[PDB]
Amino acid sequence: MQHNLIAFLSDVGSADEAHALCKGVMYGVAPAATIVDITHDVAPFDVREGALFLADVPHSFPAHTVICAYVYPETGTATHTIAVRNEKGQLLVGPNNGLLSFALDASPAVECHEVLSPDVMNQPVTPTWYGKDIVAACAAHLAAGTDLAAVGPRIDPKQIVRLPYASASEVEGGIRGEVVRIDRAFGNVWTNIPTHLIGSMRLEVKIEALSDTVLELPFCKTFGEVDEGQPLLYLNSRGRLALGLNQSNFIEKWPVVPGDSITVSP
Amino acid sequence: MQHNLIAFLSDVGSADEAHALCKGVMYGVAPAATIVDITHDVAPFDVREGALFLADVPHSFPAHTVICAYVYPETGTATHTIAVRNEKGQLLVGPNNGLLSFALDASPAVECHEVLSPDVMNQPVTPTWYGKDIVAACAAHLAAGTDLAAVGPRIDPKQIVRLPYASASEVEGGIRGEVVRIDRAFGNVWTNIPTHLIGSMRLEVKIEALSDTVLELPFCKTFGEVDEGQPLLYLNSRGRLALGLNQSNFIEKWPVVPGDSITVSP
Amino acid sequence: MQHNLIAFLSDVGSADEAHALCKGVMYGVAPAATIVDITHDVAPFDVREGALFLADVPHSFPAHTVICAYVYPETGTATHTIAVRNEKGQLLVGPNNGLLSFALDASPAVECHEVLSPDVMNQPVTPTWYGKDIVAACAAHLAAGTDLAAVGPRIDPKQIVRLPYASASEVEGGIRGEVVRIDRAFGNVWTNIPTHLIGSMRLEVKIEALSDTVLELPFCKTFGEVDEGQPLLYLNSRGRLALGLNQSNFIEKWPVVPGDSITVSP
Ligand SMILES: Nc1ncnc2c1ncn2[C@@H]1O[C@H](CCl)[C@@H](O)[C@H]1O
Ligand SMILES: Nc1ncnc2c1ncn2[C@@H]1O[C@H](CCl)[C@@H](O)[C@H]1O
Ligand SMILES: Nc1ncnc2c1ncn2[C@@H]1O[C@H](CCl)[C@@H](O)[C@H]1O
Ligand code: MET
Ligand code: MET
Ligand code: MET
Repeated sequence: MQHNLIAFLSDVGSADEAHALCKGVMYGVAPAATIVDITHDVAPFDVREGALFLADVPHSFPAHTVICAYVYPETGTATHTIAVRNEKGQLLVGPNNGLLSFALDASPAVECHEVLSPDVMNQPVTPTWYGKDIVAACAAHLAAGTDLAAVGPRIDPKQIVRLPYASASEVEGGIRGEVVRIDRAFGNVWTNIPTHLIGSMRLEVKIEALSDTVLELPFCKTFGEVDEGQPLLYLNSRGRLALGLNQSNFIEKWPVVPGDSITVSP
Repeated sequence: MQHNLIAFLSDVGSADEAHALCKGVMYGVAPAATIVDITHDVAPFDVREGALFLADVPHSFPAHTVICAYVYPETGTATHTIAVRNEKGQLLVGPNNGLLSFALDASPAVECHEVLSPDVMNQPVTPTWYGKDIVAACAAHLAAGTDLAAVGPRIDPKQIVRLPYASASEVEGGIRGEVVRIDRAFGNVWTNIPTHLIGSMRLEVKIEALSDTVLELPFCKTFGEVDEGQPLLYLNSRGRLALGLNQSNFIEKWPVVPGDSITVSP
Repeated sequence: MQHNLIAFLSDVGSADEAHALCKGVMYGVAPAATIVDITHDVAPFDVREGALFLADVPHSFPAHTVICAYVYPETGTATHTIAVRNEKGQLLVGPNNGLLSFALDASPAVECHEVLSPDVMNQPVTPTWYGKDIVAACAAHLAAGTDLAAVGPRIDPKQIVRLPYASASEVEGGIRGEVVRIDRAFGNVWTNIPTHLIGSMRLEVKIEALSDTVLELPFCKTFGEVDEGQPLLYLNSRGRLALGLNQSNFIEKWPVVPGDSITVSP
């Protein structure tokens, strides 16, 4: 099945030609394809950050999409590239190192194969750039309509490496969660606390590390509901609880990092 | 009318997936469309900077263009999104907060509507991301050929919020103007002084704040007319007067900011 | 001959609209064209860096590609823009200041013309932006199928300015070379030492400036062959010798710059 829309993510940056050579390879194999960047500014080697960036990609993108993604410090070793068809019908290609975990939570694997066949690769294969020669090349082949079965042998979806993600839970108070990611352009803090856990309960937010700092925060539908510069709690596009300042940068005011505990209570 | 070329600007950056999810929504509604980024690195919340970046966009881009732009700290409140047809025939979609002001100076609004109809939106609409769910979604619908009248009710062009812009004027000497923007890649300074005001009159340039600094500058057609490192005055692509150093960075040598007065005389 | 794929490089950055106005001009002249960025974050005025970024572009990109590239501090002077057909069949447009040197090493010029004819330019031509009004505009015309002979007069390939590049040589030991570029996203160091010179000979690497620092390094096929954080020598995608740390940044650990000598011996 043709998938004329390739969505492309990596940790190689857009500041040099590296990412564009990959596209060069892709347009060569799939001249009908539209290539769109997700981002290339995933922090180096950071599989987790890459995986978070891919989470909402299945839902935002149409079914004829190939998600092409690589953050691959394991390039040129035993850790293989995989190719996947999800429940939506989209195709996904990347290293089997956890990168596709959160994309697959959004729309599970129906079929998966290890990418092993040289006919879907860019020959010769450079040991230090599987991203281009295997991931990108295979992604374009699948876009052009190559059968998923031709890429290599079938594997069970549990052979796909998954990244552990902490779930928010009820304590007495009391909801305990953590900082998942930071919306870097604005400095809004994203937690793992979903809509339904807070639905129960101005609220009290404790950020213990550091430094046992408590804030009394209003819950708003949007930023403009508090005065300029003032803090707020809101639910984001993903149904997760978030912290921000109206027209300012929250983490510059409260240097929280991913992993940090967030407790919210009446 | 089909407008297969969507030109896309925001303040969300390109360092994460946010801007690409918007494109995901757009390719879904308009699979025939070509999406090209203007830039996503408008400083956060900075409507003015966004508006300057859009100025030359009507003229540089063909008539079948939809200009899709959002810098929207007012997302999820009473400040609506608007959709506009200009005199060139282009379509423009963005928040009614001043963002489209300078694009509209270049090619005025012929027709404008508030974007209110749910059928041109991405349901459900997230209060904190009108950019994606209203601005991007509506832009794609108009690209695909949706009638502008279906987006919501007509409004008068004066109901479109405009940003004030200072005009350069003749004093005795003597031309008084100000710093509009900085060409950040190179550090060239852009003023609001047009070709015709200086046509009259090496020249003398005073930058009063700060610190009453006077420079004797040659007027050149281009950078290579003075020695490497030396300062010059020239007219830019926009017919505005500019200050630069040949193969160096002017603002790193003279820390001027937008708003600062520039006086030029014989 | 139609060349529907335009690959675009400059030093104007992607942080503002400048690069996108160029694309605006290109889609206008060539509505069938696909425009893909190589990168716009070439350091300002740095022709050499631009030229290195273009090296692998002929080989990575299909034959129907127009390579459109400008780093042009000589804009609006006697240094002309050139247009070139290479041995692969690709077309290249840029300033005659050395920028196309390394792209042309990969696939030599078969035909070259100075770009002089106003009918392949964007009128009126702004002296300070040949990038947009000549380079971009001509690139789109050639993409759309304009004959290369219509752009201006033919010239001999030796009238194309070439940048000098240092070759690695055998000494006694002993191979002497230098730092060519830094893989900035990761901090891997690229040398000019090819596969065949080291084929002869853990190895000893001396980086004399600075500060006569010697390292005993293993030669590996890829990063994961040494422990996390440890240094390695490997051959890259280009058949050049490279230095890196496994999942870390080499130049942050050893502040080498392009030009620096690298000596490798048993
Ligand atoms: N010095 C280094 N150590 C470990 N991994 C590295 C590396 N340089 C690049 N990569 C990794 O090579 C991949 C291309 Cl296949 C990129 O995604 C990047 O993660
Ligand atoms: N903490 C914050 N305060 C005010 N506005 C914010 C914000 N975070 C994002 N936006 C705004 O949300 C818009 C998407 Cl609709 C973006 O353009 C951005 O301007
Ligand atoms: N202050 C300055 N001095 C010398 N060259 C400059 C400059 N500002 C922009 N350019 C040069 O103008 C070109 C567009 Cl034609 C860009 O590629 C850039 O290299
Ligand atoms: C260091 S990863 C693979 C090397 C490739 N040449 C690149 O530019 O990233
Ligand atoms: C903070 S603005 C709207 C939120 C959206 N999730 C984003 O990535 O920007
Ligand atoms: C300074 S180079 C040519 C000027 C052009 N206006 C630009 O944005 O770069």
